[PDB]
Amino acid sequence: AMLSGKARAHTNIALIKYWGKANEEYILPMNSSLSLTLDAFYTETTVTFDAHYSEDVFILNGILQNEKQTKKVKEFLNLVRQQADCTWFAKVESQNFVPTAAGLASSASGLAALAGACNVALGLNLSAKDLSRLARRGSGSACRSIFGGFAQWNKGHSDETSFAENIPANNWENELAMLFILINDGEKDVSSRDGMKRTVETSSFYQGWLDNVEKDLSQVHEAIKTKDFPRLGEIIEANGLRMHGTTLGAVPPFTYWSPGSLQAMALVRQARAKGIPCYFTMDAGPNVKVLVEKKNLEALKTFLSEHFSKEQLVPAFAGPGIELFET
Amino acid sequence: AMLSGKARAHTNIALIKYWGKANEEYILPMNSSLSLTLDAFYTETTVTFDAHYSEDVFILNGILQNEKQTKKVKEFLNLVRQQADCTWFAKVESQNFVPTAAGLASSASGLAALAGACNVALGLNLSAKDLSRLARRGSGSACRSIFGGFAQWNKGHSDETSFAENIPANNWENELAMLFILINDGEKDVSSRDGMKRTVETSSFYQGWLDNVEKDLSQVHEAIKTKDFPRLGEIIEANGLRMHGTTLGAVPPFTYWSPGSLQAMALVRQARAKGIPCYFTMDAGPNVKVLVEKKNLEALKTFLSEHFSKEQLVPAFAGPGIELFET
Ligand SMILES: Nc1ncnc2c1ncn2[C@@H]1O[C@H](COP(=O)(O)OP(=O)(O)O)[C@@H](O)[C@H]1O
Ligand SMILES: Nc1ncnc2c1ncn2[C@@H]1O[C@H](COP(=O)(O)OP(=O)(O)O)[C@@H](O)[C@H]1O
Ligand SMILES: C[C@@](O)(CCOP(=O)(O)OP(=O)(O)O)CC(=O)O
Ligand SMILES: C[C@@](O)(CCOP(=O)(O)OP(=O)(O)O)CC(=O)O
Ligand SMILES: [Co+2]
Ligand SMILES: [Co+2]
Ligand SMILES: [Co+2]
Ligand SMILES: [Co+2]
Repeated sequence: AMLSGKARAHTNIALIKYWGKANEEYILPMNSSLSLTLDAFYTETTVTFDAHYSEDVFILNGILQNEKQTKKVKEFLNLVRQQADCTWFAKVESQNFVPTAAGLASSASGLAALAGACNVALGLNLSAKDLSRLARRGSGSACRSIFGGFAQWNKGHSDETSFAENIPANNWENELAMLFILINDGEKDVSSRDGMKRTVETSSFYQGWLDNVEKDLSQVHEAIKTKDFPRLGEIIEANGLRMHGTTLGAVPPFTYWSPGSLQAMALVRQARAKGIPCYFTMDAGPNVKVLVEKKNLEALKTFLSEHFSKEQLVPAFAGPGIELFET
Repeated sequence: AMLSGKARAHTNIALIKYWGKANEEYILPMNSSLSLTLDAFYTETTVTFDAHYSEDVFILNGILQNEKQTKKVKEFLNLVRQQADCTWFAKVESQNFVPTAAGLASSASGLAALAGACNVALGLNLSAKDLSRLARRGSGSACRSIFGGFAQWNKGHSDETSFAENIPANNWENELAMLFILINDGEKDVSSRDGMKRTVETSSFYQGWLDNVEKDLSQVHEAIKTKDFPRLGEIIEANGLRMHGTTLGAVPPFTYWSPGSLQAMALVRQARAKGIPCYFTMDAGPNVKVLVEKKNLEALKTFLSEHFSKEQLVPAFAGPGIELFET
């Protein structure tokens, strides 16, 4: 009386940010978002549901996770057990090939992989669309890691209509790269979930964010259709700066940036000034991601090595959607 | 046929920020502001109007200023010459005891001192209120350096009704201190005037700024009446963060912060956590000012010496209003 399943999902980095939930229970977002799934960082997860288990168990990077660290996995397991009428405790064994809780989207790859493993184990036979909807319930960004390359999370207006899909770009995504500047791989002070809730509920800047996101998304789409790299980069750099601006208007205000974040951002502007087209974005933490055409990646890593070590510059290319495995 | 005059004015640091002009020609602000005039940084300026001069001359720190560097002094001289019907060129000799164009309010002390020197030389016999109105025409923050201690610039609605005045605080200002952390005394990339104009005209966050400034000012006034230091510090720290947030929503966005700015801000929060009540604010540049009660100033300088040198921690106390000199 045992059901098991496995999946691999890659991280994604948001080009147009998701920031703030319209519905906290179902993770319905205030705005639509768009990301690039990457090849460098991924999560591998197996789940086992077994009548003989006596409690839910979460093992991450070979390390048993404590009650606080398991609360959310347990929330996702409860949700999927209701969606199957399954009453069995589960064992979740996951390995993050990506720093955890550091602004490098380990919740995207991690909850996507768990959703996929659960889909397999409980024989749910979900379409990609419906697997995206389930992953959304664990972490918003995870619903986009179901797909490769460019993916859009349509905010919709209900559990049924909020989900992601691939954005065809006539192969453009394979002509691009993202260079991670690792300022700090440690666990961050304010979680993505808590930070965006504080922003929604208290930031005087949040309406400004909302009033600009759809225009940014439209221009990202026009840029894709024309493979206009400077236009893409200007939109996404400003979109990320606008998102981080919102936390300075929260009550109390806060920032995800660290000193090295600003150093890296300024350096990206120097690189542009000195003839390397590239644009930075930051998800919810201190690390800096630099969008750059593949042909300029080595140029950029060398430029940036003047201030960061080899261990701090990690390149990445477009990556695949989720991979399921019956075991 | 020569008229001469001299004045000394001290810098001020805004606790509630002025950010954005409702009228660029007359420097009427979008919101009222409140500052503390300080004893550590000041400007000394002499002006001479003489029928024999052949052009306006501006000498700053013993160095002749070029055309670009004199444009604004020339605008202030033209304005004051119209207000006297004087047709004579002038020589302005000024010494800044304060880094220039670095976010340490050298335009406040400098244009205040020039306004005072011109008042003297042309025998204008201005009330403090009217001298504040004239200094306002050279630099907004300068209209507050006419007064000592706490001073408020009332935005008014016309050249006649926009001016500053002292805020009585039952001696509280003499129980306080401000510690400057000098991250970079160099000349800053974006001027205060250009930065705030870009913000007014393009920032999606500017309305949020406007919608909160009057509430901040009110609470600063209640805190003064009760000498409530924690309440003052929380208001002013959030007000400064909100002001800097507005530039991340500008088009294109920008920041005045440098890496050391964030380091210093984080350290101030550590100091609070470890039992030293103190609060940071930043005017338009990378340097960080820390409001602190006098009794905790040495504690704080020692705490901060773990990461900054002696040359980077400059203390300051409340300072006087403008001093005029007939020569
Ligand atoms: N492999 C995983 N399986 C389950 N939950 C995970 C996994 N990796 C990360 N998480 C969850 O994601 C949280 C981090 O979420 P978030 O604050 O969005 O950070 P990040 O920047 O890593 O995406 C972790 O503390 C944990 O709750
Ligand atoms: N002593 C002075 N006399 C005249 N103008 C001055 C003086 N000191 C500074 N200024 C003017 O102020 C400008 C800096 O203004 P601002 O951008 O507000 O910088 P700050 O942070 O120093 O106040 C200088 O470039 C110059 O135009
Ligand atoms: C700024 C972002 O990186 C925030 C991602 O937040 P999460 O997707 O981690 O949050 P939850 O829905 O609470 O799990 C932008 C993005 O990934 O779209
Ligand atoms: C953020 C501030 O430091 C900006 C001061 O700007 P200025 O008074 O230098 O600007 P102008 O009116 O253009 O001369 C806040 C303040 O001093 O009130
Ligand atoms: Co996340
Ligand atoms: Co993200
Ligand atoms: Co100034
Ligand atoms: Co100022």
